[PDB]
Amino acid sequence: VAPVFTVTKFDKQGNVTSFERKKTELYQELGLQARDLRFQHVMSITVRNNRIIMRMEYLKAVITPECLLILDYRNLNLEQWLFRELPSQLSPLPFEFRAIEALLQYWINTLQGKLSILQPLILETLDALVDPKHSSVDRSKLHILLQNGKSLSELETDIKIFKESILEILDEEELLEELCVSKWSDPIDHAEEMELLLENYYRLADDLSNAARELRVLIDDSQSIIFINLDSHRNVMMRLNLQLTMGTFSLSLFGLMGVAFGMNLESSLEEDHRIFWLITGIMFMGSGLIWRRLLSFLGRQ
Amino acid sequence: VAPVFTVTKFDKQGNVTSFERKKTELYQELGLQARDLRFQHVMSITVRNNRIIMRMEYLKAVITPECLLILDYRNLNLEQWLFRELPSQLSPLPFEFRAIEALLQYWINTLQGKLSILQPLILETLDALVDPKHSSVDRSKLHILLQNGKSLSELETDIKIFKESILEILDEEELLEELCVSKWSDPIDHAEEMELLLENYYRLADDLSNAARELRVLIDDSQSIIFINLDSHRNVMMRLNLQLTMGTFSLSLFGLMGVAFGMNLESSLEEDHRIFWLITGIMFMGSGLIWRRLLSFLGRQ
Amino acid sequence: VAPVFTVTKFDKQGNVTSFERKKTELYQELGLQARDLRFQHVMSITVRNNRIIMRMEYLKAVITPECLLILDYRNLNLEQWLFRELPSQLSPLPFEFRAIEALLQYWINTLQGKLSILQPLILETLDALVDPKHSSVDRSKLHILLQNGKSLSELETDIKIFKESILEILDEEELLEELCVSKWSDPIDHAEEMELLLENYYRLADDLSNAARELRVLIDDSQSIIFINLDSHRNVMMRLNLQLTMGTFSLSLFGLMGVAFGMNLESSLEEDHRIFWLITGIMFMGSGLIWRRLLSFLGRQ
Amino acid sequence: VAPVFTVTKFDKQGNVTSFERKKTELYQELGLQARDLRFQHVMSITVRNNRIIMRMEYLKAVITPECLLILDYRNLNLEQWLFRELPSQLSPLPFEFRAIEALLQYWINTLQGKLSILQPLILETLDALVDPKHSSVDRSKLHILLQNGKSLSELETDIKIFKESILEILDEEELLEELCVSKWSDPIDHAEEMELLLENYYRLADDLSNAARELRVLIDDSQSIIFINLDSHRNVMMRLNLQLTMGTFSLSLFGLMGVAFGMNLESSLEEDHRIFWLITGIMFMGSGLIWRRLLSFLGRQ
Amino acid sequence: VAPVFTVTKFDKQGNVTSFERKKTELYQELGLQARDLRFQHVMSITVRNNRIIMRMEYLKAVITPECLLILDYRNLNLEQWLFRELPSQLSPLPFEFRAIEALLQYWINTLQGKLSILQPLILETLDALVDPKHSSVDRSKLHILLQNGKSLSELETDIKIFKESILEILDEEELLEELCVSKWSDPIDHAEEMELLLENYYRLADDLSNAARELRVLIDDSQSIIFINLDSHRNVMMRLNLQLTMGTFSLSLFGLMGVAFGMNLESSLEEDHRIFWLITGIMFMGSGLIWRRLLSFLGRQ
Ligand SMILES: [Mg+2]
Ligand SMILES: [Mg+2]
Ligand SMILES: [Mg+2]
Ligand SMILES: [Mg+2]
Ligand SMILES: [Mg+2]
Ligand SMILES: [Mg+2]
Ligand SMILES: [Mg+2]
Repeated sequence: VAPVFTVTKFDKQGNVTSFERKKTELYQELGLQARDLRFQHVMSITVRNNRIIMRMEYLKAVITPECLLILDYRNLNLEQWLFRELPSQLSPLPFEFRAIEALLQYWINTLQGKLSILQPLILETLDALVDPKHSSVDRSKLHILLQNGKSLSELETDIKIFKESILEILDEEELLEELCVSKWSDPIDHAEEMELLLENYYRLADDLSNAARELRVLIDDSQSIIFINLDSHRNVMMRLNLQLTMGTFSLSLFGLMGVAFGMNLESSLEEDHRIFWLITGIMFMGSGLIWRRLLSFLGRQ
Repeated sequence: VAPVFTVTKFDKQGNVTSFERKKTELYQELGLQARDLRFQHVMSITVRNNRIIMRMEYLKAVITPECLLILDYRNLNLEQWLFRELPSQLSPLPFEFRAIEALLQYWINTLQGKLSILQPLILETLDALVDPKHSSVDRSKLHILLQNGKSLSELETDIKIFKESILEILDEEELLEELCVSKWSDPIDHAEEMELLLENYYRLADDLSNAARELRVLIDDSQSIIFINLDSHRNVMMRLNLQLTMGTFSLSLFGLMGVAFGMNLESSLEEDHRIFWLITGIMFMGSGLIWRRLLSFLGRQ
Repeated sequence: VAPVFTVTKFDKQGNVTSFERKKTELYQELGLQARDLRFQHVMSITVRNNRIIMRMEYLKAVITPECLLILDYRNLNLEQWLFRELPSQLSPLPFEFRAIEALLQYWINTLQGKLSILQPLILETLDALVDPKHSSVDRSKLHILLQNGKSLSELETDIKIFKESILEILDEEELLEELCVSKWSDPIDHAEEMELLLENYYRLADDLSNAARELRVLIDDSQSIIFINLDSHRNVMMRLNLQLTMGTFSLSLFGLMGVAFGMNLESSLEEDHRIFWLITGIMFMGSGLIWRRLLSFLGRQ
Repeated sequence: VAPVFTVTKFDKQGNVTSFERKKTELYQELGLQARDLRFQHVMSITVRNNRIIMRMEYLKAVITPECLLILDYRNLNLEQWLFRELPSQLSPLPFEFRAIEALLQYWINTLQGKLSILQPLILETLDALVDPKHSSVDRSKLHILLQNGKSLSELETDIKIFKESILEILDEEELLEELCVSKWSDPIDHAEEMELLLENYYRLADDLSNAARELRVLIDDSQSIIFINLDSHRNVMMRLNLQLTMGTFSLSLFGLMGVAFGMNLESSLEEDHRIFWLITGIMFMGSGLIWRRLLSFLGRQ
Repeated sequence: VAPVFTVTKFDKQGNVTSFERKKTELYQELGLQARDLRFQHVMSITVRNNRIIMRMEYLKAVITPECLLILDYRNLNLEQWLFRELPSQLSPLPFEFRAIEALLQYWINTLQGKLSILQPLILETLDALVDPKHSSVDRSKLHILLQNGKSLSELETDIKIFKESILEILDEEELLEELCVSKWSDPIDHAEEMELLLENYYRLADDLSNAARELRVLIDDSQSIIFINLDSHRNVMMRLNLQLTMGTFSLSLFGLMGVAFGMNLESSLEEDHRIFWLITGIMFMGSGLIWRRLLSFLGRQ
């Protein structure tokens, strides 16, 4: 079966149509070729035969002087935007300005929503992790943080490509003149308006990129602080363990002393209890003094 | 209710007025449109119909040949600057130069104050943390450091956008000529003076950026030194624990020897005390020698 | 023996020939010199005497207006591409466009295959390592990750050089005109078509580079999370060891007490069992209380 | 009291004068204004009314066709350079070349001295720290390293601003022509000589920057090696502690066995010594075998 | 004594001479001044009075239309290159091309040799370190790695300066025309040949730089893997130590129980052996059960 395109068409007045059409018929209707309607690039804005071709991550659009076409809209939850919002926007400037503004605004709003969803989750996770009241931290939250960081990196890449394309178009004026397809087809400055639009969207994308970068550096700083806190807790607990081990060693030493003096043999000292009491007292007090002196020695270090 | 703008107006002589006006009335009074007085960008300097439009993080200003307007000044502690300092500054060069200089100086002073407040806190916190006399470090100070680093990153971003805008205006001369709205409205070089102003403020911002970068790298180096100190303390305490464990092991070994020789049974050796004394002496001295030899073995490693 | 080149030649119609020829004979047949057919650069696209010379990591090609030549194809598993696919591609545009498109498509497909092979292995390895259910991680998987990261870095370098060469050619128009060797030899716009080709391949390479960068940053984040998890497990186990050591210390203390009270001597207390039972009970309960109080003290920290 | 400038003046012949003068009198004597002699930038080279104004970190200079002036030289140990070296340098090229060369050479020599002082200290400290013969490292040396790294970062920033200013002047030719104040005031190529001077100093600064960067990367590598060494020592000592703990556990186990068999009760086995000797021998040998088997088990891991 | 230069001179035919000459005599023989033959820059290529002046790290060369001069060749093991290889290379293009090609080829070969020597040592050291079969790693190999990394950084810097100089010359055409000193002195395109030479050497240097960068990133990844392996071994050994400590604690607990029940007093239970056997059996089995239950509790965590 020959491949087909599921297209939805918007007119100047805002009227909407939807259908499916063969690629060859689409090429014949327009002045394009299969080389153009291939959509091999993640982000692209191009002009061919007075027709504008735009592609986002998943949005494919063709703009003509008298109509707009969205291709492959099925299974992408675009119905609300297509059948409820776009007609209002499209209903003195030409059609190209309105269409380009609508598409760019949609993409920018999508990116803003992504960032606004990502920010609070990361902030809450970092606030929970940095809490110095716990010697350990949860790991499910760490996995969540990793996934959200991956999503943030993808968002940063998308913003970067958006800005790159917009700036590449802005620098040259030939492309700016090309975007005015209506005047070329059927011959106030259009160039100024297009420059204003592109500059506005470029600045918005730059703001988003700065916010994402700030979030990433915050993540890194939080990771470093987490490392420091864990190391400090380790050192505290090891100090306590050493302090207890000193006492254990002293106790074992004097227990060996007592055991050796208390063998089941003859020592010529079983007829006196004063010696026994003296040994008990001296062993206990010496345990105490040795423990204290070892504590002081550790403190000296 | 229709939206309104809370505006304060400064004249050439420095006279001050304040009121609220509908956005449509503002647009009609000037030659602008709602597309311009939207304020969608964090930092922006633009020119439209011989009117300069400036926006900072929270400062919104419109400059005309004969007046200046500050918009949305309520609840921003700007009263001291507006009603005490600005009139003196505004009271032979045209009005645009004075207004632009005042606004840029205000923003630069704000950034300088932020940096001057941030620096000593971070320096004191790092000095306290780096102290090698403690095996552990406080965590409230770590949280303070994290918050101040976040603020520092935000300040760096603000300085970056400021410099970017200033340099973008400086490179082109068409924008420099545009800023001379008074001459265009009613036709010594203005371009040289504007270039001097913008270059001065750009250089000040560059100095601030360099200072912030130095502070950040200092923070990173301090973190690394903290890690090293904690690891060294860990190793010292573990060495001490191992040294004590050697003695504990030797003591336990010879205690087992004594216990085994001192069961409540018959060993055919309970009639002699010389053997008992010999066993006590040899067990103690051998404990000592084994402890010393294990210490030497550890030292060999 | 004089050096030779193992060449395979493709004609306009797609006919294929293969043989070996002396370098001097090759130079004489073309208008080149040994200075050109030296192949000292990993990636290179050049034009000499209306002949295009291209080199990839291991692919060496010479393009003329009427023929294409691939050099040193032996022992490189290029037979499938040479004798099965290329003739179909080469069978209204001139020959240079088809040849360049074929070579660039081959290289791009090779890079895409490399990346598609690398991605799932790294993802699976990282997913296995990040599993927080294990206090330790395997090391063979770490070695695999290291090798795959090295391969990824090599791939990134290759993509970078590809993009650099393509962009260097695109910026200038003299080189674009040079690539149209057929028109120069024997005098619709060729420049536009060549620009489209190069821009398409540059954009594809940029997408690949972005994907590789995302993978690398993911690797780094996974490493950090692994460090954090290991430290947390360390702290947990050390806390448990300390808790057990407290009880061991208390038990040893009261065992020393009992041993001291139970020497094989006279203590004037062997005629009463109530004292013995009291000592047993008090030593046990005090062991419990001291253990609990030390646990509470640790909890206070 | 009106502010004043402490100035020292050098003539063409090298004659020296020194005094203090009011800022207004200085402005009147020259053709400048207070806007110029403000010195708000850390590093600056500018030209105003055929007068060159230069500022370094602490050096302030004004160059005219017939004289040189150094401002605010008190309490900066500049007496040796001012009254011993500069007159010799200033005594066929015009005065501006000599003055600029002198100032730039002074600054470059200062930076070189800073770097030459910093290098050996850091190298010695790193050599001492990296010594793998110590399980721990000193902390005073770490503080010294931190301070020297801060100084190195400041030096890098200074070199960067120096290079930026020199290159900004070099790129344009209008500024190069401006620097030839003598010819403009009273109308072999001066531009070539100035370009040579600036290029020479730019190259020297670039060399210094490269050296500083190499030092910094060396510091980072040394830090990583220190971390690795500390971790290895930790692991070694923990392995030894585990080996000793195995023996302690076996000894305690068989000591419990002996104690249980040696209660102060009736066991119907006190009439035979062969059983006692057998128990002693078997407990000792089994202690040995269990210790060895646990050692082998650890080795298996 | 006046300073002198130890020079070796090559003619067009390849004839070689060597001697020492005063700097003033050298300046007089050529059309240069002491300002030129100062050699203050690590890497430099310049043209003065139809004479080319080149300096590498330690190679100093002056090229004229009719001769080449190498200065300060003593104690630099350059005899083999000077008296065995260079004459063959120098024996239709002018002399400047041959001389420049020879010098650049020498430098490139030197850099290639450095890199080829450095690579295998680092690879072997990293392969030895990454071996996961050892809980610890050697430190002499770490010192070797540090030294080789320092050398690699120096090599990268040298390659960078080489590329910077070559590209700076390539971008401008005035310098390219300047390098053709022979035509200027005594008036096929020379510019094309010089561009080809410089581009070839620039590309070779770029390849070397990419290789060095790959090596450095490999080093960093290996360091991270080493850290991970050490941490995993630490955790394993700590888990084993905890498992042994559980058993030690249980054994000590029940040993205290036995000791308390076995005091040298009256307990009204010395007339029955069944109680003694029951206590022994229950203490042993309970030791086992408590050890197993603590093991399960640890496993739960
Ligand atoms: Mg993506
Ligand atoms: Mg902000
Ligand atoms: Mg490679
Ligand atoms: Mg400074
Ligand atoms: Mg060097
Ligand atoms: Mg660590
Ligand atoms: Mg007894």
